[PDB]
Amino acid sequence: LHKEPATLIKAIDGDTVKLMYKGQPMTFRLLLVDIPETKHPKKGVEKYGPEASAFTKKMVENAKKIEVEFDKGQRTDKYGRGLAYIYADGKMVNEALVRQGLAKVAYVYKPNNTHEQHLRKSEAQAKKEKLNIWS
Repeated sequence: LHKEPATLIKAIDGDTVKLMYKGQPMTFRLLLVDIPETKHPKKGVEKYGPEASAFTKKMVENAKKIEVEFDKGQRTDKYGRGLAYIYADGKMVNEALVRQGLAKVAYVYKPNNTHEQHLRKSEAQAKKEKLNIWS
């Protein structure tokens, strides 16, 4: 895989960020993670949703640079959102959320599963530390 540059447009939720990618605006869904959401009439604002959303927001707004990394499979989902690992100054946002207990590792769809073990390791540590969602 490779990283490519992108420019932040807007953080939307814990697991959605709008980016300028190759001169086009696009909505990105973070691969392999489920975050509590702020948006969904079903439940409204889930617990840790505001926290997860603020965490992602701070991390990308304060970055020197943002990079996107597509996986080996489908690069868009059925809603037209890009499917990618997002990096802020070299640090993967998807992993940072899971490491802090602000996200769980999603149901995995091969072949979009390249960083799955790495994330699951971070998830086990957050659970071990009983952080946030695991507290």
